[PDB]
Formats: sequence, structure tokens, C-alpha cells
Amino acid sequence: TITANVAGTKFEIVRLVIDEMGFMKTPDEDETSNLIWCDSAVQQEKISELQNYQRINHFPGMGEICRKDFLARNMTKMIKSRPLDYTFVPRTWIFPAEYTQFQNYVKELKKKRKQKTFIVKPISLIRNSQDHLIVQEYIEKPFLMEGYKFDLRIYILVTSCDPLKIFLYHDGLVRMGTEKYIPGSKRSIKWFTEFLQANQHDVAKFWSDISELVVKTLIVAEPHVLHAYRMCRPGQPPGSESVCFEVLGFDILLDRKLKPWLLQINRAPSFGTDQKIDYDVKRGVLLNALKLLNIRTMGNYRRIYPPEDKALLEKYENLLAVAFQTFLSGR
Ligand SMILES: Nc1ncnc2c1ncn2[C@@H]1O[C@H](COP(=O)(O)OP(=O)(O)O)[C@@H](O)[C@H]1O
Repeated sequence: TITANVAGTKFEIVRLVIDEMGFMKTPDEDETSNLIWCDSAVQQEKISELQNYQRINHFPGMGEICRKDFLARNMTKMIKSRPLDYTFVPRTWIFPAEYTQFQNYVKELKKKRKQKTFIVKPISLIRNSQDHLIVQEYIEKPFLMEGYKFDLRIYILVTSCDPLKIFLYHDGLVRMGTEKYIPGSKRSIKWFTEFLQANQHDVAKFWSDISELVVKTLIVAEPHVLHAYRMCRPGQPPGSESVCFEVLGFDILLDRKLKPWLLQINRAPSFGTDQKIDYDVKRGVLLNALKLLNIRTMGNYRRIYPPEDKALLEKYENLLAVAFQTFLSGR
């Protein structure tokens, strides 16, 4: 029947959900399983060994948008081509590569008598070495919740890279700060939207900005993923359904003007469940994801690609044309 291999997971909610969908757990050494779940990223050879009926929870080449240094370099090549479309990414400087370039930006800022804050990630701040770090402009005026800075963790389901299909879960995690903000309690996004409603903010625009952010982010990753997949899977017929799917964890910060900024993409987000908020959300994320796969022999998900809007789809396909063009230039 429909079987599963949960040897590569350490989270009970993953096993719980898979057991709840009706999957029969195979012994760990069994590679025949219809579904193969692994927490961390998989070797490309493992994806190449799959059969066309099998489904694994990771795309090959997704590290181009998950690794903060790769994400910075690729987005940079994209900003230079399409700056108006990609404004959701704070300026980032990869070290020890863009050291001199970063110093020049500080030089101009000094002469202009202006000041900016900068965050250093693997974490500390700076107001202006040969180590592998990254420098990023610091969003100084974040959206505060009762005087508190918070983080958004949204969950993205990518079911295919050919044709590209992207789903956005309309719920997630909110990580409020410990001490109040000046220039960790957990909550749900569903609750945060109800907050925005009571405080009269456009919840629809919030989701729309988030959706466009994700698609345009995956658009940057698409040429990397598509090539890796096709070289990993040379035995797939022209219209063969995707062997790979993936649940990505987007870390996102909103500024005072409720503009969503991309911080990182986690291809291996913790599905741990110590609290009830973690349970309901993450179970719903995993359960509905397997539902959409429809493994044979949506719920709180909304398809953001391909969009029902024709005009928006045209813009996306234009960006994809640029993404693939930018892709060939680098390699
Ligand atoms: N460019 C940035 N601008 C403003 N605040 C940021 C920025 N980057 C991170 N913050 C904060 O830094 C924290 C993220 O820490 P990070 O090391 O990148 O990931 P992790 O959560 O695993 O520690 C978040 O609280 C986030 O709000």
C-alpha cells in the first residue's frame, strides 16, 4: 500500500502526522517507501536513487537560497537587474569578499554626515577581518507589538519546480522579544492577524506582500533548483510528476510600515512541539502538506504560484526570465 520511511526525522509530530495520514512505517533500511522524510538536507545522490513513484521532502539546489551567503550573492545579482521588484532584501555584504565594497559604503555615509546600524551574522551590531561572516543593514524601525520587536516564521510548501508550484500556509510562529525594543514569548500568526484587525491594519495587504515576497524569493532559487533536479533525475519523462517537495521556513521581519523583510530561509526548520502553539500550527503545516501531495498507488494552504491573477503571473514569468538569464551568466 502507501508506505513511509521516517528514519531521517527526529520530530514526533512528523511521525505522528505521517501515522495519522495512513502511512505504514517501513524499517529504516527500506528504500522502497512511497514517502521519504528527512529533517536536514539530503545528498543529491540520494535524490538520484529515487523511483518515479517516491516522494522526498527536499529539493536539490535549494541551498542557493537557504545559505545566507548564497542567498545574499544571488539576490544581489537579482537586485542589479530588477531593483524595483526586489526591495524586501536588506543590503548584505559577504565577508571576506565584500570587505572593500562595504568600507566604501561607510565612506560615503560618513561624508554625507549620515549614520546607519549594521548587524553581523555567523551575532552582534555595529555602527561602522578575514573571517567568513556577513554584514547586513539593520532594520532600525521594526513593527512593534505593544512595544516589542518580534519575528515571523511562515511556512512555504513547494510541491514542484517543473512546473513551479508554491503554497503559503496562512498561519505560523511569532517570536516576541524578551525586553522591550529601542533603537521569548511565542504566538501564532493567526492571532497576529487578529491583532492587526483590531488595530485596523490591512491584513489582506500583509498576506499579499508576504506572498509576493516568497514567490520572488523562490524565483531566484528556481533556476538553481530546476537544473539540479533535472541532472539528478534524468529518468523522468517530460511530464513526470515531481519526486521532490519541500517545507521551507521563512524568517521574516516587518518594519514600522509593515513591509516584510527577508532574513533567511530554513530548509530544516525545527518541528519540535513543547507548546500548544507549536503543536496546532506545525501539525497543520505537515498534515496539510501531505494532503496536497495526494500520495496514492489544502486546508490552511493557499497557492501563491501560479497566481490566479494574470497580470501578476506575467510579472513573475518576466522575473523568471531574468532569473534564468542571470543564472547562466554566473555559471
Ligand atoms: N537585518 C536585520 N535587521 C533588523 N533586525 C534583524 C536583522 N537580522 C536579524 N534581526 C534579528 O536577528 C535575529 C535573528 O538571529 P539569526 O542568528 O539570524 O537566526 P537565529 O534565529 O537562528 O538566531 C532575529 O530576532 C531577528 O529579528
